[PDB]
Amino acid sequence: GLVPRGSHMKMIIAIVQDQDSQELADQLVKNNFRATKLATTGGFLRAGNTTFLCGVNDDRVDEILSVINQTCGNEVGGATVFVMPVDAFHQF
Amino acid sequence: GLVPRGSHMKMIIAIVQDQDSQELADQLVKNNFRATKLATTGGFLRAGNTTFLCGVNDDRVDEILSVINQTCGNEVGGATVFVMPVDAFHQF
Amino acid sequence: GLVPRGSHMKMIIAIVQDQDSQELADQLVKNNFRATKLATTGGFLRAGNTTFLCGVNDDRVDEILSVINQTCGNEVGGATVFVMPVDAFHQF
Ligand SMILES: Nc1ncnc2c1ncn2[C@@H]1O[C@@H]2COP(=O)(O)O[C@H]3[C@@H](O)[C@H](n4cnc5c(N)ncnc54)O[C@@H]3COP(=O)(O)O[C@H]2[C@H]1O
Ligand SMILES: Nc1ncnc2c1ncn2[C@@H]1O[C@@H]2COP(=O)(O)O[C@H]3[C@@H](O)[C@H](n4cnc5c(N)ncnc54)O[C@@H]3COP(=O)(O)O[C@H]2[C@H]1O
Ligand SMILES: Nc1ncnc2c1ncn2[C@@H]1O[C@@H]2COP(=O)(O)O[C@H]3[C@@H](O)[C@H](n4cnc5c(N)ncnc54)O[C@@H]3COP(=O)(O)O[C@H]2[C@H]1O
Ligand SMILES: [Ca+2]
Ligand SMILES: [Ca+2]
Ligand SMILES: [Ca+2]
Repeated sequence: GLVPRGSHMKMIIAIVQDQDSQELADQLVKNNFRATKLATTGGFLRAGNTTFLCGVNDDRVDEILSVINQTCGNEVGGATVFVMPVDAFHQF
Repeated sequence: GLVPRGSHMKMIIAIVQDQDSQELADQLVKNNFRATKLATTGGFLRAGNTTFLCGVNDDRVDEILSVINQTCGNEVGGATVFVMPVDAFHQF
Repeated sequence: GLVPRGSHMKMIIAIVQDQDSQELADQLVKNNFRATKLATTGGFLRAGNTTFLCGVNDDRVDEILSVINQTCGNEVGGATVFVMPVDAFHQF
């Protein structure tokens, strides 16, 4: 794919508050992470929030979790993050 | 992560009709499932539909499939569901 | 699930330019692929783009990558694609 032999990619799905999405996007950019943002809404409170999709090399997962924790995360705020396996990664 | 040693999380991606999204969200809440909703659109009919993202413990996958089937699912209606593996789950 | 014993599904997540989303949706339809579309936005340029979710049988992954490459993909344009494992696939 676009990944060198011997490494792996993960997919980060991070659900954060709308009021923090701006700060996270900027800090991901500063740190050379790529991201795609989704305007979403919560099942329980039924209010808008933001979901980021971040494809990242396995080697940098701790690093990106750290960024999410610093910029988002809690009485208020908070971030919910899933790390998911990726079979292949391509750019066309 | 946020998961006890010995268990695993799965990611449920459920594509349902807009007119059923309200009923599913309420029944997931009643049953202590967390969810994130995405306004989406179908590739074929090119009309709005709703996509839910639900992170759930492996032990409760049958339970949540049952909820989706009861609230959504078909001449009309219907639900399309993917169950996907999750490496880790965090809250910050 | 909805998958015959011995095969597997993959989840394709494809991020493409808005101006190409129409052409991809039509070519996926012609080729008997199902798809769900998400209006998204890029982390870096902060402009609208489109994310497709495509559940596909393992046997057809090369085929669908080929469609994405032909319709989207680059001085301009371009497509970013993740192939992800799927545990189960259901329709209700
Ligand atoms: N396992 C999971 N799978 C998929 N998406 C997830 C998820 N956990 C969280 N999300 C998303 O993160 C948002 C904030 O979750 P949080 O747990 O920090 O904060 C939650 C939580 O404190 C509480 N909450 C949610 N469901 C609850 C429940 N059944 N009982 C009591 N409190 C609940 O209300 C707040 C707002 O939740 P809301 O649904 O509106 O919005 C949630 C949801 O969109
Ligand atoms: N493998 C998959 N991967 C990713 N997303 C999936 C998917 N299967 C379904 N979805 C999503 O679920 C929606 C309803 O699918 P359903 O199969 O029940 O009902 C479908 C199906 O009955 C039919 N349909 C879709 N594609 C077809 C095709 N190539 N040939 C004949 N009928 C098709 O039109 C209805 C509307 O489909 P639409 O695309 O507008 O919207 C679809 C799509 O957004
Ligand atoms: N690993 C990944 N994980 C999750 N989503 C991904 C991703 N790679 C790309 N995407 C999505 O695809 C869109 C186009 O990416 P592309 O790499 O072809 O083209 C990129 C790339 O040429 C450049 N770019 C992005 N980040 C950069 C950075 N940190 N430094 C230099 N150039 C960057 O700006 C263009 C626009 O990127 P933008 O973020 O606005 O929008 C991106 C993003 O939404
Ligand atoms: Ca802010
Ligand atoms: Ca209804
Ligand atoms: Ca076009």
